Amino acid sequence: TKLLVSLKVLVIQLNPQIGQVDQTIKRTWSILDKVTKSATYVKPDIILFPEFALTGYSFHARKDILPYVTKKDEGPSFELAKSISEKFQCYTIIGYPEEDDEQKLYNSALVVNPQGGQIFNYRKTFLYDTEMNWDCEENPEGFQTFPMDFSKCAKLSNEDSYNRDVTLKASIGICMDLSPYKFMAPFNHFEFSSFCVDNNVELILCPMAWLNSTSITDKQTLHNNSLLEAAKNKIAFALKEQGLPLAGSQGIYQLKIGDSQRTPRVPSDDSTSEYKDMDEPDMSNVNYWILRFFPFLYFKLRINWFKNSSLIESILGKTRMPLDHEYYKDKHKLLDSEEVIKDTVLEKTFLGTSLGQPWKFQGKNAILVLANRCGTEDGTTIFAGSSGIYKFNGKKSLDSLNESVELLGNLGKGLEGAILREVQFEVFR
Repeated sequence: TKLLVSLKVLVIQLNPQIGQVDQTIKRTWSILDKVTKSATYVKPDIILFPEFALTGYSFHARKDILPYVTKKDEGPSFELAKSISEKFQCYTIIGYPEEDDEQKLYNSALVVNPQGGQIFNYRKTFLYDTEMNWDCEENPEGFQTFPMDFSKCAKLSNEDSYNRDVTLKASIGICMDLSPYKFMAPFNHFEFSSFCVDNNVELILCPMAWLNSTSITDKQTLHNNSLLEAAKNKIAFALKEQGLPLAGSQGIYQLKIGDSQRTPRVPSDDSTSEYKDMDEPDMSNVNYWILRFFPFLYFKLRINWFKNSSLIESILGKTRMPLDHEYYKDKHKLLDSEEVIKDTVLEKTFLGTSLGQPWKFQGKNAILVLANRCGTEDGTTIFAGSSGIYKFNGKKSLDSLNESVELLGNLGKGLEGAILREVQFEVFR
């Protein structure tokens, strides 16, 4: 029934800029070379890249992004992922701009197996403001799940070596997917992480292009020629004081290969959002990210929610996706009916509580992998970097101080690089 798993996870962090695709690919191979020659190197089972890993992110018009979109099985991103997976006998996931046969555009992440074949293609479900510039499409399928077959990565309790295979249940969420829909939905919906708990996902993968707080996100301040020129000054000063060009760091690689140094548990304040110390993570965003996975976190007040049955209506009333989403446009889908209660309903959760248990994830394990880009674009937007690997142990605050999540390691906020962690956990079969 119980099956211990050992998994080796490699995350790549990049600073891509528009019109530098070949230079970005070359720096990638440069990083991978330094990983192999590391003192404590081990062959990874899986490798994760950020959102739009090779192309840059801030496209202003459809005509600007068109020179870089590709098919899911064609182009520089696919060929790079194919070359990498065949060389390491591993899974590789990379974010890229996609075009289909009907000339429609998506923000996507493709999956390539250890045999060099593309087994999956996920499309972004919750869109960001920038996507509207080139008329990006929402995923018609909403959030999705897929299996991943790992070889010789598991063992029984009394066994001594990992000589057993294991198929894990995985899911990909891209950047905005972790946020409330359109920044208008209720915060406590936790759409993506709820989906992951409901469907019993064991491995969560998140390519990202997530912003540091000092970024300029104001409609009034970005459209006024006088306000914007004055607004950029702060950002321009922030990077000059770090001894970096406005576009941020490139070609100087931070490596954390095989070490077991874990990220310190720290609360958020008015200092943790500052763009300083490029080799250290943005702990404001790290705390925020953990918060968006609330259903996986231990919370004392759940027992009161369960005993008082104050969430039954929410659990039963909750739909699979937001009603105005692409999901229902072309989908299509109660205590009063004569229909019976299906297994699906008993798997449903809200705020981590199900109909049968106060905390559904209690006693389970799951691994979270975030690959976020670094650097800067347009002199207005600062990406937060800080890629990392996390473990939800499911044992008995709303940040990194919560010991039901383990912070296995993070990269810094401002440097390109890579981190490898050998992750141990357990599943039930």
